[PDB]
Amino acid sequence: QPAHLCFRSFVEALKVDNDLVEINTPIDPNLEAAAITRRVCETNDKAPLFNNLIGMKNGLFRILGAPGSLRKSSADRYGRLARHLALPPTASMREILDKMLSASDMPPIPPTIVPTGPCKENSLDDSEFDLTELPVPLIHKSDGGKYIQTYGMHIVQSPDGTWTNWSIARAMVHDKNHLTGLVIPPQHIWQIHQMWKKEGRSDVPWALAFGVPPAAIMASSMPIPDGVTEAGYVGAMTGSSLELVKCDTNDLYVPATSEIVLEGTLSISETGPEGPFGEMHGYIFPGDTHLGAKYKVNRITYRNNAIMPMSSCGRLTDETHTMIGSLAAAEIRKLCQQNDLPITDAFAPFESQVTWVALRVDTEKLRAMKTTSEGFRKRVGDVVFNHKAGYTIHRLVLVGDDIDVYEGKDVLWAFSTRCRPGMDETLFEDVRGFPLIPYMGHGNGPAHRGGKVVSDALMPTEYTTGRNWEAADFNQSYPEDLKQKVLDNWTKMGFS
Amino acid sequence: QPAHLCFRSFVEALKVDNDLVEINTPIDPNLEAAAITRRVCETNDKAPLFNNLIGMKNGLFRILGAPGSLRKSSADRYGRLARHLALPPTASMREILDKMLSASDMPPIPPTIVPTGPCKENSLDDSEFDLTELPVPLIHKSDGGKYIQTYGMHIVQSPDGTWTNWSIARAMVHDKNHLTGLVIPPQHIWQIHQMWKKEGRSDVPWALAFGVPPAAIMASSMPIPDGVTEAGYVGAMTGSSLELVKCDTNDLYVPATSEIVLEGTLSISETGPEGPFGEMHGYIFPGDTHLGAKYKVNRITYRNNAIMPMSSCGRLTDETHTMIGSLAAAEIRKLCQQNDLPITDAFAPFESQVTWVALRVDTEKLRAMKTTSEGFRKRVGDVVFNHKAGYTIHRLVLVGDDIDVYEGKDVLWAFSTRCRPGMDETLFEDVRGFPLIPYMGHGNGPAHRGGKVVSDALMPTEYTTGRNWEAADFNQSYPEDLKQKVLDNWTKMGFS
Ligand SMILES: Cc1cc2c3c(c1C)C(C)(C)CC=[N+]3c1c([nH]c(=O)[nH]c1=O)N2C[C@H](O)[C@H](O)[C@H](O)COP(=O)(O)O
Ligand SMILES: Cc1cc2c3c(c1C)C(C)(C)CC=[N+]3c1c([nH]c(=O)[nH]c1=O)N2C[C@H](O)[C@H](O)[C@H](O)COP(=O)(O)O
Ligand SMILES: C=Cc1ccc(O)c(OC)c1
Ligand SMILES: C=Cc1ccc(O)c(OC)c1
Ligand SMILES: C=Cc1ccc(O)c(OC)c1
Ligand SMILES: C=Cc1ccc(O)c(OC)c1
Ligand SMILES: [K+]
Ligand SMILES: [K+]
Ligand SMILES: [K+]
Ligand SMILES: [K+]
Ligand SMILES: [Mn+2]
Ligand SMILES: [Mn+2]
Repeated sequence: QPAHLCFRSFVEALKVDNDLVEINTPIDPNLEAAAITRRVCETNDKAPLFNNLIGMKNGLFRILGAPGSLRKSSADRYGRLARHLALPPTASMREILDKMLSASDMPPIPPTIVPTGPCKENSLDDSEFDLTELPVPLIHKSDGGKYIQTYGMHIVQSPDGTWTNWSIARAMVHDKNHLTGLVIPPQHIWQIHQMWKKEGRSDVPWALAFGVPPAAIMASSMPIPDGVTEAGYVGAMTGSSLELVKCDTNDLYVPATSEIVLEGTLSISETGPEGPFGEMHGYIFPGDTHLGAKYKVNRITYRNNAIMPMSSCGRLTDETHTMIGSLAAAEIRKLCQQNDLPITDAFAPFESQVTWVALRVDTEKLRAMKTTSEGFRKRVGDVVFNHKAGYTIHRLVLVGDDIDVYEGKDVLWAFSTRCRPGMDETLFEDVRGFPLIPYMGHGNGPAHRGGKVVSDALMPTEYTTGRNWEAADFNQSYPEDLKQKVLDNWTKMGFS
Repeated sequence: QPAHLCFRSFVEALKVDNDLVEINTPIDPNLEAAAITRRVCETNDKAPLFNNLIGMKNGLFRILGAPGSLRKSSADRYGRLARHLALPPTASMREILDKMLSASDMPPIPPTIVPTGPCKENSLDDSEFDLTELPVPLIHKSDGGKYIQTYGMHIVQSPDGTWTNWSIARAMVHDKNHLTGLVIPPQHIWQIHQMWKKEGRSDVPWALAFGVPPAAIMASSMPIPDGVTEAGYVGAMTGSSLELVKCDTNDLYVPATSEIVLEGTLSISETGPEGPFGEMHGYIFPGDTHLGAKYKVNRITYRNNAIMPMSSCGRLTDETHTMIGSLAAAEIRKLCQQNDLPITDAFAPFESQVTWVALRVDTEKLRAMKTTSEGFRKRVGDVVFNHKAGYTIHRLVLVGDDIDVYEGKDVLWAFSTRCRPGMDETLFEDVRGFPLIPYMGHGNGPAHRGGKVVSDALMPTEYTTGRNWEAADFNQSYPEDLKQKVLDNWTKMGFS
């Protein structure tokens, strides 16, 4: 099966790409696997495949770290993400994001039910497994539990059956047959959970599938609209109907080639201790445990020689930057355009810890609007900060056509030089805030409200008559013929 | 003579360091010299020495570009600056800045008058030179003149004789015997000029010396206090009295080994067209010419085979970043400490286009102050933004002890994650602003007032009981023995 449709094939692809290190000697899931993966992510090294994990038994499990992290070279920097999507390994971020958005103006392609698949090769009933006995990793030394779930897909369905959501939300082992995790607004797992809670009759049927089709884990990480079934979006994106098999103990459907599947329920009444966890912004607050959602596991099914993907998240650069930030930016770009805003491109700079999004403006269209900075900033911020796709983002930076938003150096240059602090900014205190940013949940103000800003790095004439400067750089401050002469004589003269 | 005391020896040092490219074929001062230098600065390449400049005659002049720019390797990144100061080429920014501050608690060492020096080897009187005939460079294609003065030292003295100031301020050729340039508040050349204007009796005696002792051009670029004669500060810093010779046509004193010396007057009454110029923030606004100060040149003296240093300034990284920003940061650090603020380190991130300064706080001392963010931010901003050393800086970022302010990635991480927009910031609208930043002089508000901010990236407990997190990074999230094992097995396992 193709790499984008089958996680086991994706691992093969990374090998072929010389983007995998297989470690066949014993590695401890207590910190060691995650420490190696952390170093990989901080250095953009090859993805680690831990084939000999201390405590692996009943055939559960090997670990792949850094599945969505960056490669060292500029030419294939985003190659691991490209391999989730059937794209060439040299694909740009713009091409990746365009692929992820493509299904938003296509009919869904619903999944196809098949009678079995690799994920049924082995099973353990509720007398046979113990989650505390599996080689679940301790990812950061101060974590409040062993985080089994960092790169699987939670599957829940609305009570009426009309929306089945696929998403990534963290979860850790509670005891032999339960997990605790985050289920928080405005996320779709929360929205669905609230539907079940209001009905009040039963716990939520649930499954958690690890090592799903790579195209599916990408949509799982993206804030596509409310009420949209990810399976149909991924079908449209890939041009093919995804093959799903029914769970054994409930009527949910999981990808046929899933590495590992947990079946059970998400409680509408029970909670348990969850966290702390070393998170996307680069921090852990030791001891900050709070009550989280509680999951009961009834059954495990899995492939022969199952592989568990793992994100060792924190400081730059890992899946929480490359996927959470970029995919939110993509959805924001679309949102803006659908609201008649002249936004061509959006990206969450990694340098901002993916807390900013830079919005590139078609300034010809802006000029025709005959507006001002104050008005335009307010409009943009009301659209984005009142929408779920804006949830994680606390600063929007508006830039004109000369800036490549996918280049952090250029966004930083424009922000620092074109946006006057205070005057060229609008603060938003009555919007939903993202509590995981330290200055929110551990800060001086309300954890869940405010702390957002639109920073206008458009210069005045960009609203009126057009750009009135040239950059003082090699590109813009010298005529073409001179530039080319310099380049052509560069190494002759003695330069590198 | 040592490299730090003699510009001709400094050029030799760069050669020996394999940090110089000598170009002996003809190079045009109309854009070509500056284009090559621009590319050098954008790539951190070796400094260019143009030995065969089209239009060089009466022995005037060769050009050295990029005298204070960065080298490619991390180990000697600041080596060119180190060579201005007798420091090892691996010197850190902290050691450079400490050397530049060292004279601030030493007695001055006044200069020594000597009867002649290399700068007297040749002369041209006012019937023999024509500034329009010299190979003065056109540095950026849209510049409003040929900027002769980008790395020389203006020398002016108070009417009472008690303060002689050395500083860099730009100037361009007006006609055969005049320059125009910037003379603006709160700069010391302006302060002195105002003294002469109030006396109202004569033009200001002036000299402009190019290719001065490297230690002298560094102090020329630093905002040491009002009323302090740079020659005595540089004497103290270097531990030696600088050797000066009297001008021929006035009673000012210039470094004995100066490459080129202009003698004349700065008018107290006349102005002429000046600019535009491709400036430190990365911009030129074509056509933005304004009236500037006017200089009359009466005499030129110069060394055999004179070399003119040139800054081809603009986008990162050149002398306007490495020297203006870092040296202002140094002076700010001292200022803060002298005002009883618990600041250990300061640096202007290059990523901010040197418009920010990050201030590292001794948080043990902060805790003893039993204060709050609001109070502390106001205190810091009142001290810095009301002082000349703060003039160029529009954002101060307060960070705790874990952050290395000389590492832009780390400052950006702390700013983005620890400072809540609005709430954790104090805006300053009634302070002097820096008009050359585009969002000031070409922005939406007053060019000369306001637009400043203190951004507090201290977390709440840093004021009270101490840091309450660990980073989610390899360094902080894993025990020492594990880290060392990982490192020791890194290349064995198959990583880079
Ligand atoms: C890629 C990715 C996405 C994480 C994530 C991680 C990764 C690796 C982790 C597992 C390492 C740690 C935590 N994360 C959470 C998370 N969203 C959330 O609500 N809680 C989480 O705990 N997300 C983001 C969530 O997937 C996106 O916001 C989706 O838009 C959610 O899908 P939905 O729109 O269908 O709700
Ligand atoms: C290194 C450096 C410093 C420039 C500078 C440049 C460089 C290369 C240029 C030449 C390429 C272009 C312009 N610059 C000006 C300038 N200060 C100023 O008032 N006007 C200028 O035009 N400075 C900064 C000025 O040197 C510092 O602010 C000093 O503190 C001034 O000395 P003072 O404190 O004695 O006034
Ligand atoms: C290396 C790329 C690549 C792409 C898709 C595949 O299915 C694959 O299988 C080994 C490899
Ligand atoms: C906890 C992580 C996290 C990540 C992204 C989200 O959109 C989110 O919404 C509650 C939560
Ligand atoms: C290479 C360093 C260096 C340092 C000081 C000198 O005077 C010098 O003369 C050639 C060279
Ligand atoms: C024009 C440049 C410039 C650079 C630094 C300064 O402190 C300054 O004060 C007026 C001016
Ligand atoms: K999703
Ligand atoms: K602006
Ligand atoms: K000075
Ligand atoms: K703060
Ligand atoms: Mn969804
Ligand atoms: Mn001075």
